[PDB]
Amino acid sequence: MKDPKTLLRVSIIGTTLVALSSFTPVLVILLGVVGLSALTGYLDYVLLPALAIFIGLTIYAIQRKRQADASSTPKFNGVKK
Repeated sequence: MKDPKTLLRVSIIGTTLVALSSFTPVLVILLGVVGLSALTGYLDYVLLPALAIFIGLTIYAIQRKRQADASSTPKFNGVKK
């Protein structure tokens, strides 16, 4: 009887935004790595640490692909804060 239509609507709206802000931030790490490489001059590796990212990210979609229906985090899985 509560009919939490708009109540549930706020999660998708706020819940859709995490992934948007959480997907771009990776690109920043590479430049910093390169920046830090100036110190250790290991920027040569970059190609390798990037393999980890492609392996890590490509895998991540798939986890979201099965959950894609779920979209938001499972109701059972949550924290106090």
